[PDB]
Amino acid sequence: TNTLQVKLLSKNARMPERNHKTDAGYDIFSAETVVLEPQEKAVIKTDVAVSIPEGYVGLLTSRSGVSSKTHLVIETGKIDAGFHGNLGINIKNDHEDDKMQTIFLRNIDNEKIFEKERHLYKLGSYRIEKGERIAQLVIVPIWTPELKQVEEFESVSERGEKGFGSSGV
Amino acid sequence: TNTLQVKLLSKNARMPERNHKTDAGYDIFSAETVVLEPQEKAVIKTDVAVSIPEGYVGLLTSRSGVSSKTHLVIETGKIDAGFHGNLGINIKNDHEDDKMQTIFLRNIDNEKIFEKERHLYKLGSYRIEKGERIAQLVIVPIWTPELKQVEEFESVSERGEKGFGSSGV
Amino acid sequence: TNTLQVKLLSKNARMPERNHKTDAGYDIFSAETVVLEPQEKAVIKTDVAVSIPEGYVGLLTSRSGVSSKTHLVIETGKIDAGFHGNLGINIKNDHEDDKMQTIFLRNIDNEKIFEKERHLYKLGSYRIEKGERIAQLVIVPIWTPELKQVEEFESVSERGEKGFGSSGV
Ligand SMILES: O=c1ccn([C@H]2C[C@H](O)[C@@H](COP(=O)(O)NP(=O)(O)OP(=O)(O)O)O2)c(=O)[nH]1
Ligand SMILES: O=c1ccn([C@H]2C[C@H](O)[C@@H](COP(=O)(O)NP(=O)(O)OP(=O)(O)O)O2)c(=O)[nH]1
Ligand SMILES: O=c1ccn([C@H]2C[C@H](O)[C@@H](COP(=O)(O)NP(=O)(O)OP(=O)(O)O)O2)c(=O)[nH]1
Ligand SMILES: [Mg+2]
Ligand SMILES: [Mg+2]
Ligand SMILES: [Mg+2]
Ligand code: NI
Ligand code: NI
Ligand code: NI
Ligand code: NI
Repeated sequence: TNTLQVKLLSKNARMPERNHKTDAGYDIFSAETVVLEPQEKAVIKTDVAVSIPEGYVGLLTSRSGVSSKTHLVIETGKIDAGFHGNLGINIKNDHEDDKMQTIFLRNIDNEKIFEKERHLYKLGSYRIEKGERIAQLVIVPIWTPELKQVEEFESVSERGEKGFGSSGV
Repeated sequence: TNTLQVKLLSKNARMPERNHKTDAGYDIFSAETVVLEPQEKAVIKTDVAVSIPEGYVGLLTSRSGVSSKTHLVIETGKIDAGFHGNLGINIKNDHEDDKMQTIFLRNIDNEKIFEKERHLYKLGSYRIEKGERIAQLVIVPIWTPELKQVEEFESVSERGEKGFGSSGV
Repeated sequence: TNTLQVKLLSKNARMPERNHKTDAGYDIFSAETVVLEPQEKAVIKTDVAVSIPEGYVGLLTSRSGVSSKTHLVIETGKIDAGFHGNLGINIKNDHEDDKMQTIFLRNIDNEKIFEKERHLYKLGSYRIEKGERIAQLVIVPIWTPELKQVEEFESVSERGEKGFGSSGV
């Protein structure tokens, strides 16, 4: 089967979309408008549910555009096969709280939003509007075998136990 | 073969466990109790070694529960095939050091731990107990081809060189 | 085909290299020498272009050595199939700006670099030299199906809607 079951949970939800024909992931739309202060953490609702078949995992991960330009950090979520719940974007405004005020909010383009109302926000605060693409869903196959406890492994590897920068830099 | 060789390195080690029948990763137990101050970095030992077969990679990655609730950031580790060493959780308490004291430590549920002894900890400090699931192991297949230097690619793509938010937002 | 098309864009570019025979990723060399202050963000050029075939994604991701030892955080980039552009390492010096001076820069080994010239740098500043391996490219297969809007999914899963630490910890 070359089909994925996607369910829209609300009117605020929008169906994921792939950018180019040969692209890896389906861009994820935010279902809610959230303002994030420096160091603030949140799980942004997408109101989108998927039925990933067995033997596959969905990687709910950040986009290079938003991530490189803004301080919004998204933890790559491992969407289990059969997770029929509301996909949540595990997010954090990783900007430092230097404790000085500003009068502008910052959009996902790192640009200061222009508004007629006068407000005092914390510096580094971001606004994410409903319907904006802040994430993407890359679905990769997995290998889930039966685990086996052993005293020692049947063969020696060229790597051995070497890791964490054992080679040069 | 539908079997993975797992070796326990100590009595503090516990064998990885999959939550649901169709889930993606095997939950990783911590083999040591560590207290992490704000901004502090560590590599937490699991005392668990795996023999991943050739053509596959293990993704030693964070769990959504711990990551969304706490300031503990785990870098997704790429466990090479044949790495027979001690799996280390590349971790950081990404909480800001605002330089004010507290009398409670915070567990992996972001709750303040109750204890009879009186101590002064830094605000944002986390305690990770031995035997607690803070990570998971998702094993995905890989494609390792022979690299080839070319003057130019044989075909043009619809994407071209476009990237880093070349589409909208 | 067991071949990947790699193009070098400049004399500063170096072709990716795999550490061990059975390793997952090809180590990525930096094409430029960059000094990163605390909290500073950048996209480091590699001057290396790849032609990943359809049905695969490249994961431009951090190395365990550099990541665990330094404050340099690299966001795992999802290199689309047919992205013929300059691979950019989405990086950030996630070290806290505590606003105190130092006279040494810090290399990717977290060691203070010795130099005859006297300068005042910010504490937590890192220097990344041209030709140093700070990243790696792990290529995994993907599953890009045709999406389908449904009122409800055809079957019930044992997981259901449970997530974000629904099991224990
Ligand atoms: O979080 C991690 C990451 C890696 N590892 C192990 C698995 C892997 O085989 C090894 C190093 O992986 P990488 O090649 O990705 N990092 P690095 O290039 O720094 O190590 P080396 O120089 O030995 O390849 O360390 C962990 O135990 N935990
Ligand atoms: O770290 C990275 C991430 C991506 N890239 C490249 C590869 C990919 O094909 C392209 C953008 O990938 P994404 O679609 O995941 N991010 P975004 O949606 O912001 O870019 P676009 O809008 O062009 O799709 O940039 C890098 O060179 N380095
Ligand atoms: O960013 C995310 C991450 C996960 N999820 C969903 C998908 C997955 O099936 C579920 C939890 O995934 P994990 O098993 O990796 N984390 P955790 O172990 O904390 O949840 P549980 O205890 O329920 O397994 O939550 C999201 O919606 N967004
Ligand atoms: Mg995109
Ligand atoms: Mg789990
Ligand atoms: Mg390496
Ligand atoms: Ni800034
Ligand atoms: Ni930070
Ligand atoms: Ni807090
Ligand atoms: Ni330090």
